[PDB]
Amino acid sequence: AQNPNCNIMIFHPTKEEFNDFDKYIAYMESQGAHRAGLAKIIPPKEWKARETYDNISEILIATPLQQVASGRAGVFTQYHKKKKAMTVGEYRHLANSKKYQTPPHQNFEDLERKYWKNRIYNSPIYGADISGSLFDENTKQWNLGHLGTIQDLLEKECGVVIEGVNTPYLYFGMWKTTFAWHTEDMDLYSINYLHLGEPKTWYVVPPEHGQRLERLARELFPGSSRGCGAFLRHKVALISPTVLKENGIPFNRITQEAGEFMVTFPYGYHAGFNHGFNCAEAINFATPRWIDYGKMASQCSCGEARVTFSMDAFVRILQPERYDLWKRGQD
Ligand SMILES: O=C(O)CNC(=O)C(=O)O
Ligand SMILES: [Mg+2]
Ligand code: NI
Ligand SMILES: [Zn+2]
Repeated sequence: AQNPNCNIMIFHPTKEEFNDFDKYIAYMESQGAHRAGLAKIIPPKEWKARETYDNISEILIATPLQQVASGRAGVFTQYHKKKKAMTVGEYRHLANSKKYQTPPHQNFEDLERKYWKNRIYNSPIYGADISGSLFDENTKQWNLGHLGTIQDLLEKECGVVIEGVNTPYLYFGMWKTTFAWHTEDMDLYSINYLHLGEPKTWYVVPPEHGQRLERLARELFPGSSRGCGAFLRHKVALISPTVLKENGIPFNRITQEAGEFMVTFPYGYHAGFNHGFNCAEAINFATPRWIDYGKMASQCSCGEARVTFSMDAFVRILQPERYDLWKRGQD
């Protein structure tokens, strides 16, 4: 069995290997990359996502989100408070202001320490989930707006044409902006490209051990757990690496830098934080191997999760027994 310890693997495809996305995902899996839940892909040196980032300041962040924490430094939830619209150029200035800028630090490890010690005492503002792309239309390899759609994959595997579209999203971050522990909708893959700026630190639980994280989370967030049997779908809970290690939960960590891709694999729980002002693009995708995960994915039906239009068909076709309850939670 490849990668039996479930370590995060880092890949350096050549330009030739970068031409066929699906083939390279399958290659990574043949080497056991999915067992970690997360992989890094460093593009060939010949590749670029676009020519420059000099002309992005007028992009609008219609609803920046202030991420307010409740709990203790290693075990907390966050809610999102909506803020007034602002442009990327305004957000970038905000991120670099004294209130929000990255502190002095020695290295990624020192900054990690500072994040877990101090995050709860501040409320950073995140421009998340903005539909759009920063890939040049002429970038033909690993362009996250030109991947094969999940609706086409489900049709190719199962024979049923479904409605829905699959487009990318932009994330504009600042120091301490935080992504809570989650798997993807319908336990899909995700791919995330860090276009510019400061790094993103990731934590990940192997898919084979996801239920260990879920059991701990029920213990640590007992009011949330009562409310919903899949409350990690709410995407509000944070647990630090120190607390995970105290509770024997298998996990790994890695820092992504600008110009690097990360892929999250089906049922790979992940969480993390941004080091400073940055912009990432991400999108969900599927492969044949996903289908069995999709059919078994847990679902939130309490109302909290609320998701995209295009999830409906995935539940309806893959999980017909669950669909009526889930749809009620949608409405
Ligand atoms: O970058 C972010 O804030 C969160 N990203 C992801 O969870 C992802 O790409 O799957
Ligand atoms: Mg612009
Ligand atoms: Ni994710
Ligand atoms: Zn729920």
